[PDB]
Amino acid sequence: SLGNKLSITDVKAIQGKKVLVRVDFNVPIENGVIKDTNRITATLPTIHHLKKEGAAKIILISHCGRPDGTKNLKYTLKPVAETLGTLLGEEVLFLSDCVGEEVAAQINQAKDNSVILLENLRFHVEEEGKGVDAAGNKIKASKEDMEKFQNELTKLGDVFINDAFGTAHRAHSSMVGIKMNVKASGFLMKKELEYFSKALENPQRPLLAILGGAKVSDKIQLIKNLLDKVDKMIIGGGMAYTFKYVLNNMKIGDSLFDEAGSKIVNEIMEKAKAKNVEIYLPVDFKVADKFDNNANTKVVTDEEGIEDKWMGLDAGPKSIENYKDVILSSKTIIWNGPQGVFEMPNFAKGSIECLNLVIEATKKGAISIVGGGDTASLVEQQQKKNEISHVSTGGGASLELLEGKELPGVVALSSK
Ligand SMILES: O=C1N[C@H](c2ccc([N+](=O)[O-])o2)Nc2sc3c(c21)CCCC3
Repeated sequence: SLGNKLSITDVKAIQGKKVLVRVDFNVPIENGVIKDTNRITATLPTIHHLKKEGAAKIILISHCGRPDGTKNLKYTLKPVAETLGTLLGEEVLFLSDCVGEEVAAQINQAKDNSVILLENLRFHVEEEGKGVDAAGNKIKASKEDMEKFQNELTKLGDVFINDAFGTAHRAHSSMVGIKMNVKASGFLMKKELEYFSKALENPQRPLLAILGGAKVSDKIQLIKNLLDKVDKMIIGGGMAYTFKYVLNNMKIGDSLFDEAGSKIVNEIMEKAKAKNVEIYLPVDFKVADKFDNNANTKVVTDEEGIEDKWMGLDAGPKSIENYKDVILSSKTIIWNGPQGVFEMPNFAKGSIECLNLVIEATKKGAISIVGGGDTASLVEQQQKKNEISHVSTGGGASLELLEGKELPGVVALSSK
């Protein structure tokens, strides 16, 4: 279950407690300078809530870069402590390690109600469970090593707040080994769980999945899992040409073709029929004579097909008109994939109309969730993030969740 997890807002006893908070501070750092502070800014509602509620100590644990289980100062979290301090308007204590008596002494000696950032968790092979030493030899933590490290992290505080949904798909020590009585989601994790639970667990129906992207192969697990949940599914973008070729022997010219994924198309269609799911593939396409925004273009239907040396780059006008009834009649929408080469403005029309229809359905009461990177990029480029119910920032964890995979960091939270 996703929606029955204890959240930071449910936690009554915070005043005077040492609160351990797992955060996502995996930010790009160039010569000690943080190039993108968004992940740090995103944690401010969690930190402020714990400050306002009077926690004795706010102890932040995280990782960044690729230390691979040994201390590698290239991936030190020291600059993050400086940046966070500036954003909070107070000094953030930075510690050289994340476990041990010295760390415990420094935390206890620190000013009441203050924020402490401990060193990169992944400097310890026990965080990921395996790594590579400096020489390049594979290293592995034994069961006992793992248990010791997790007991050392548990000893840091009294209450655990997991605000790193982006790592919750990993069975890592800070995700599954912090055995405090209260283990609750932070504000970021809380919103991720609340909206994915709304979408996948007893949703307001019809439930629609809008899938898109270049290939079929990397989306097989996602499609098959969503066919167990949804009422309707739009399949678009570059992956649609493989479907058109297999199902209708449509000529696709030089359009993308997924050789390995083509072998699975019938299984997917057979599963949608078995699950009583309505599939909506495009029936026309905007075709180009070159892979370029300034190519000569025209619209071709799925009956005409695509001539040799031409390529389909976006859904056609009839396909776009077909989105209206499908999207506007849906009460829950999970969108994971643009419907064309949106990076090229002339091939963005299908994805933009899809976005406008999703916004309209949301305004009328539908719950809209945007899953991954490219769709999130389109929403950001169009400046419409405030018009979608939830735009996930979970990256790999969001994709695993939608594929129906177990999220060990979510499983490890306390129940409500
Ligand atoms: O790299 C490519 N991706 C695009 C793509 C992604 C999504 C869609 N869509 O049509 O929606 O098409 N389509 C083609 S043709 C093509 C390429 C791509 C590479 C060079 C040869 C011709």
